[PDB]
Amino acid sequence: SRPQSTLRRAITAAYRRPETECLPPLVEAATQSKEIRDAAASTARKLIEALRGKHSGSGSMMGEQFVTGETIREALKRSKELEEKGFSYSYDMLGEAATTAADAERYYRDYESAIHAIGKASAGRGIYEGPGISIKLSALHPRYSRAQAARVMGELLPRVKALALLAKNYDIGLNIDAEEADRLELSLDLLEVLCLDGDLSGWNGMGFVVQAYGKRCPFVLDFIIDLARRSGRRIMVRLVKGAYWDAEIKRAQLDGLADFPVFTRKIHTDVSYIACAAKLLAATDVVFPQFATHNAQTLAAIYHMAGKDFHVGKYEFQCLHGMGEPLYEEVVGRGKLDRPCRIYAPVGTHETLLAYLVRRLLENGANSSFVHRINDPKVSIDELIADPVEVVR
Amino acid sequence: QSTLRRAITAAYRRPETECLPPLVEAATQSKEIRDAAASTARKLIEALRGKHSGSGSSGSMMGEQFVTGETIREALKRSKELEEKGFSYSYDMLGEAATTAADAERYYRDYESAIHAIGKASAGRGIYEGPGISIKLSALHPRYSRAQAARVMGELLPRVKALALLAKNYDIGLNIDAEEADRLELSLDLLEVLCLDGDLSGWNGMGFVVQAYGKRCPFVLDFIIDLARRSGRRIMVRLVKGAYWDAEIKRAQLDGLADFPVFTRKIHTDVSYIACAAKLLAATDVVFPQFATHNAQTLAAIYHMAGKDFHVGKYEFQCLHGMGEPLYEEVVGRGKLDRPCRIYAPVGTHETLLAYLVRRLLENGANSSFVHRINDPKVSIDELIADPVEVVR
Ligand SMILES: Cc1cc2nc3c(=O)[nH]c(=O)nc-3n(C[C@H](O)[C@H](O)[C@H](O)COP(=O)(O)OP(=O)(O)OC[C@H]3O[C@@H](n4cnc5c(N)ncnc54)[C@H](O)[C@@H]3O)c2cc1C
Ligand SMILES: Cc1cc2nc3c(=O)[nH]c(=O)nc-3n(C[C@H](O)[C@H](O)[C@H](O)COP(=O)(O)OP(=O)(O)OC[C@H]3O[C@@H](n4cnc5c(N)ncnc54)[C@H](O)[C@@H]3O)c2cc1C
Ligand SMILES: N#CCSCC(=O)O
Ligand SMILES: N#CCSCC(=O)O
Repeated sequence: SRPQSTLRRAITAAYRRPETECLPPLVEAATQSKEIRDAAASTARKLIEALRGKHSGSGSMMGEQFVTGETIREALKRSKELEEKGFSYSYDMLGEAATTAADAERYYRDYESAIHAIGKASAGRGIYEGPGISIKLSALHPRYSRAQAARVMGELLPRVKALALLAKNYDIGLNIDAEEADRLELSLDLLEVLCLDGDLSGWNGMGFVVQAYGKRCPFVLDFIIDLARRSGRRIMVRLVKGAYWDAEIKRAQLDGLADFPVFTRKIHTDVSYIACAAKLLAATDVVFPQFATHNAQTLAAIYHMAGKDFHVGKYEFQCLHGMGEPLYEEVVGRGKLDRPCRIYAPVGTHETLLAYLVRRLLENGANSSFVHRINDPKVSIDELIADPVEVVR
Repeated sequence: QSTLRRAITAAYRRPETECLPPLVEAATQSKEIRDAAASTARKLIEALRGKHSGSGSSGSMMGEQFVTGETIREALKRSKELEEKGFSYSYDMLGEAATTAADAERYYRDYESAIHAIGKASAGRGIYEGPGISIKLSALHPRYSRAQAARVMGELLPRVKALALLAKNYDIGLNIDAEEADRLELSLDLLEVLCLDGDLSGWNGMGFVVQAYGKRCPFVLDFIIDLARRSGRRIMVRLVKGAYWDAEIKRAQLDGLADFPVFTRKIHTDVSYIACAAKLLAATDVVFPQFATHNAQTLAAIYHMAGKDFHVGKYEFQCLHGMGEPLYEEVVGRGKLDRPCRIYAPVGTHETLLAYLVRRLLENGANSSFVHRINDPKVSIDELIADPVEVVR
């Protein structure tokens, strides 16, 4: 059969599978024992009570708090304080959706210079304890969303390979951010080619994001875990819910779709995230799970799902600069939960901030978001710590 | 179809360089007016920079700064303080881009109930001294942008007419907000039908927004001014720059068009606004101009262009709730410029607030926006009072 025919066919089959058909296997995989659910509820209650206690009871629209620096040099200087406490960083040179070849070339050079600076700052700390970088493929090919995959692939692959080689040379992480649903397939084919490229051998810093609001998420994870097994690379896998929900809904409506590529009920994304976390936690020999979330209930659920055995390098949590520090200050550190957290740290100016800021406003301003609900007087602590899997079981 | 309508259609995507010369000419003011406006603008900006207005005051992503109240009853109670200072209100029941019949029906009921509450609160103060309402056509039809314009107008017409008749019953203003460029034509056709409908005779509260960032703006104004003169309806015309610029640019780039329906240089929109303001000020016999802006240079130019004769009902300024009060506190009242300002006042829950908030983020966060520059230490007062015609190059 075609290489990985079964795994690839499962991804394609899920693309726009009816939401009601996607959920039952996820609900079963996300169901935890009463004993774990009770312990997770107690942990989540503590995290929320601490969140407010140290921040005047609270759980800017201009978003200066979302950018760590205007240049990589400035961002690296401002990272020392939180690294001393046990946080790590992943730097994001802001910029995406290149419209011209010159723009894509400028973004490439920004990433290249950033890797040199981050690699020097890492100073041999390696991919888990030291800083890394995150990149967006849409920054590196003009009209990434429009051109045929063969053209986008043949030009993008040498650029990403060159960046990955530099990250290998400094032994830092290099993560491919996940963007719109229609570019998942291309990005995953690129990940495969890089993981099978012998020039990158011996480096486990290649990382890839999977969005749990997507119907393909568990099948993409199956493909990635199998790719790790056959390539010999321990792939870093950032599990997120997803940043483009409002845009995906609008696009699917304009595409005339009867079934969308993302879930439309928020708790279905929560169930998908927990089910996918269970899959990742059973594969830590071959992937490095990175649980990106600001939701204290999700965090507590995974913390207890992962069990008592932990070492740095097994898995980590992640958060966004300007959103997650108050929560993760109750997580990192021996007297807290003793689990590491990597801060995603945007670097740039107003000329590159708006697209990211809009996604942050849609995240922070939505009534369904944990970060909004924690400040909503109508939402009880009972509701914040409730397991969403029990709502749909 | 008419000569005036043909001028609108022909300008839809006219090359930007061809649009500018007639706007530059019409926006050119005499030396005496330019000097007086520079003095007034400097005074306003010096007062603004003693305050803490602009983008830095936009508050948190909860959006609290931008919403007047959760319900119309709450919003009406909170309007008394500013109404006695010389402000009026236009209430906006939040909600737009209905995707289902149920949603469009709910938005209709919200508008209808707001008209009854606003009309009772107006208590015979009339369309200039008393409060009004603003509506979005996309809230009232479930496929406003995705169905044939002819059919959309025909189903929308009875709903808008019913709301207009209620507004006539109480003698309040009812404004149709302007949305995306591809719906200008439909909304203008609806305005014409309403202004020729004898059931609405004797009421001057019908209002309509025109966006100066659009290439069709001056020609839309010529059509509306002629419609007012021939119909005997003193149409309230809200002149704005426009709220959807980023979306219009992205849509136009995707559609592969060489010439967009909006200007692409901010200074061109500023020139267009002043040119269109000159056209409206020459037509105050037949239309009621409403100059919506937070830009102190734009305001000062219009104040001087309008001349010394003023009476309530000649024209007014307008601002957005949570953005315009610092500037307009230097305008309303007998100790200031003694000109009225109507506050656009959103009403609704946090859920319905989100889409409006995104447009406020794009407005407040853009380095080119007056409200951002007023706080920017790199921007001089000299630059803020520059006359757009003298700067365009
Ligand atoms: C370090 C880090 C890196 C990230 N990288 C990426 C990336 O590369 N690509 C990407 O797309 N996202 C990425 N994200 C995720 C995104 O930016 C948001 O931070 C995340 O989705 C919020 O989830 P939460 O668990 O913190 O919050 P929660 O409030 O628990 O969940 C909110 C999420 O639920 C989803 N949602 C909301 N409404 C609905 C609905 N009606 N139906 C279904 N789902 C719904 C959306 O995904 C929304 O963001 C990243 C997040 C972090 C912290
Ligand atoms: C009471 C009120 C009601 C309004 N109603 C509507 C409505 O119904 N529909 C609507 O679309 N808008 C409406 N607006 C306008 C919109 O929401 C913004 O408030 C307004 O455009 C900001 O203009 P300004 O003169 O305050 O600021 P300025 O800073 O002087 O101007 C900013 C504006 O310039 C334009 N612009 C920015 N960059 C560029 C560029 N590169 N090229 C071209 N133009 C550019 C945009 O229109 C932007 O908003 C309304 C505004 C007010 C105050
Ligand atoms: N969050 C995150 C990293 S990728 C999506 C975005 O940039 O918002
Ligand atoms: N400003 C304004 C009223 S209409 C456009 C929007 O709602 O942003």
